[PDB]
Amino acid sequence: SPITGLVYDQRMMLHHNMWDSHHPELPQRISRIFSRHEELRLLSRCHRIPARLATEEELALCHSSKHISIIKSSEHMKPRDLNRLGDEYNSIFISNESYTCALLAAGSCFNSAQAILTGQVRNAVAIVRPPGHHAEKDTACGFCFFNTAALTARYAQSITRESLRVLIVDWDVHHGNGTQHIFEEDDSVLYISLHRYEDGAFFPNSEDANYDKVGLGKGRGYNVNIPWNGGKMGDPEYMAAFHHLVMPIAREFAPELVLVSAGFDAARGDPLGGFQVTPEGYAHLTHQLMSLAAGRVLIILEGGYNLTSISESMSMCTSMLLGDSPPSLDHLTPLKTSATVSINNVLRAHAPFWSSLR
Ligand SMILES: CCCCC(=O)N(CCCC)Cc1ccc(C(=O)NO)cc1
Ligand SMILES: [K+]
Ligand SMILES: [K+]
Ligand SMILES: [Zn+2]
Repeated sequence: SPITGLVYDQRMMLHHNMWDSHHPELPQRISRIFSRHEELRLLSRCHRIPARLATEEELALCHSSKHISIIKSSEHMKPRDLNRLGDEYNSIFISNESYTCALLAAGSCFNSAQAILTGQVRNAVAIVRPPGHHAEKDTACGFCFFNTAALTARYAQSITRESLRVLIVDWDVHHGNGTQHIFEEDDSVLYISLHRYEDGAFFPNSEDANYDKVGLGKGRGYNVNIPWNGGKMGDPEYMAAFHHLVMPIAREFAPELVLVSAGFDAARGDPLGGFQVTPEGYAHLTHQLMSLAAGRVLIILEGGYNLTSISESMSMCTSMLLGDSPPSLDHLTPLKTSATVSINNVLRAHAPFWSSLR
């Protein structure tokens, strides 16, 4: 009988915005998600995995010493220096606890990946903040200090073998620019992101997120960007992108571990997303991914800012991991026109690299 792991530690709530207590990357994101897991009796069904701090050596798997040093130094900064330092980055706020919280998010994911790979659990869910996928080797960005998901891929390889095949599926509504760049030349880590794009008119505002960035060097083919160019994208479009692109390429890659950069800011009612993926939609995406890697799937919270939407949606993913039957989902609504164009563009760009694409 498969076991699902869950990691959550309330200390990650201590990271906060000292100048706008209502900033959407709120401490209560993770406490609300946790409370919903309790209310729905999902937590009791999971094997509880402890949180830990990542070490500086583990952060060096993906991040420069200079970047680690500056964020580490924030732990001891006065408020005015914390405000100045955060303003040096694109969309970062920093408190004295931010470094420790970012370490806890990553270490929680390391312990979860270790639990999966050593067979203590089949799959796992990590209710963590601050998020990770915008963080670059050398810089913080977009509410993210260290790239939790990228680090976890490298940590996984470190405790198994260097060539362990890791799939990172990033379904946060924004492009994980950091994850793409860290693995852009790497054919051991397949990065697939779906994201609102709008010709660069959506954070992180760069053409790096377009469908024609397919990877570099021996990494060519191992970066798959599925960019959306409309709005009100929802279950039909995400289901179709998984059917035509994500699952065929993932099967051809044959990952041994699946990490999900699981932002829930493509969910209904999110001012930072504008999309309408339903909890049932997220369930179906999770369940499709469980078909890979002998079920070795780790779900990692990234963004997502409507407290009710992220709590319902992430709980539905945990329900899928636990083996519950996927809910009824509509399969008949026609796609938005732009979404057919996006999927077609990615298929044409990735035809050279993935023989099973049609
Ligand atoms: C101000 C420009 C319009 C909004 C914007 O671009 N912002 C918001 C700044 C504060 C809300 C930066 C941002 C947005 C989303 C994420 C995220 O959710 N990533 O996964 C990260 C960073
Ligand atoms: K994404
Ligand atoms: K890659
Ligand atoms: Zn996001």
